[PDB]
Amino acid sequence: STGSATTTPIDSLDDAYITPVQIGTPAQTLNLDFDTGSSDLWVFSSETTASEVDGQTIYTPSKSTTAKLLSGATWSISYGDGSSSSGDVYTDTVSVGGLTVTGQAVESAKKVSSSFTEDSTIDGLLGLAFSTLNTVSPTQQKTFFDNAKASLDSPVFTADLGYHAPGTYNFGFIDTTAYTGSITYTAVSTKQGFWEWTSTGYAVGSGTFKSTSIDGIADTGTTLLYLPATVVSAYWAQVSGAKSSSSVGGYVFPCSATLPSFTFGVGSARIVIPGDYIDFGPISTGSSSCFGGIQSSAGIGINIFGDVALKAAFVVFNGATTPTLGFASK
Repeated sequence: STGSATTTPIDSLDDAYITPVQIGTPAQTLNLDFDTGSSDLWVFSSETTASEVDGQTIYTPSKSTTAKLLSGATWSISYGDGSSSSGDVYTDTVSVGGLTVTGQAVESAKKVSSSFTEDSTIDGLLGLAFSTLNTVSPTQQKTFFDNAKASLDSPVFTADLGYHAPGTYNFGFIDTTAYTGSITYTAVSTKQGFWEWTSTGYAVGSGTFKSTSIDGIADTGTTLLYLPATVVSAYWAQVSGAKSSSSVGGYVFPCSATLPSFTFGVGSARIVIPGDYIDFGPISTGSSSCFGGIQSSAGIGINIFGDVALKAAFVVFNGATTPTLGFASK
C-alpha cells in the first residue's frame, strides 16, 4: 500500500504545516501537524477542557463506531518549545492520504497548553519519530508509520514541504518526479528516538564550504533551523545590522535586508536554503525588526534541522531495519 497527502502552511510565514487525517467511522477529518520529532498522535477532542478549545476541530470518539477506549491508558507530553498536552487513549481507524491503519492509538486530549488553544489551525499532532518516544502509559503505543510500515510497498515516508506553498507527505514510495538530481542517503542514530544524523558542514551565501560535523535531528514539527552558536554567528555576520536580542529571544535583522542563502552538507551533497526562507517577518506587527529563521541551539541541547532546512529539500525517512535519511534538491 501507499498514501499521499497534501500538507499546507498554517499561515503566511510557514510557521507549521497541517495535513488532513481521517479518524474513525464515519471519518472525522482533523488537520494535524506531522512531527518527525515526536511520537504521539494526539487530538483535540470532545474530552478537551472546553475553555481550552478555541476553533479547533475535535475528535468525538462516541460518534465513531470503530473507537475503543484503551483501558487504563494515559498520555502526557511536553515539547521543546514549552508546550504540553495530556489525556486518555482510544484505538480507532486512521487514514492519511488513502493509507489506512486499523487499531491506531489516538490520544485524546483532556488538557492542552495555551499555545495549542491559541492556534485554531492545528487540531493535534501526528508523531513520526521512533515509537520509543511515545508517552502512553502503562503500555507504550506505536506511531502511525510503525503500524503501517509492514503493509507499505517500501518502509519509507517522504516530506516535501513547500516554501509559502503546499507540499506533500508520501508513505510507502519515493516520487522520483518530486526532486532533481539524486537522493543522498546518510546514517541515522535512533539512540535518542529521533531521526538524528550528522551534516558534513555549511556555507553562508557564496562563501566557502566549512567541513565540520553537525549532529542534529530532522524535525518537521520545528519551524526554524537551530545550529551551534558559532555557525549561527557566522551566518548573521553577513547581514548588516543583524544582532542577537535577548529581549526578543534570538537573532533579529532589519526588515530592509536581503538575506544570504545558507548551505548544509549531506555527505558530499549540498542543500541550499535560499535567503528568503530565513525571513520570519516583523517581530511584532508594524516593526522594522524581523525575526531570523536560523537561531542558536545553545540553549536546547541538540541541533534541529526544522522546516527552514527541510523545505529546501525532498527528504526521505527510510524506516528499514537500519533507518537512514535521504536528501535531494528540488
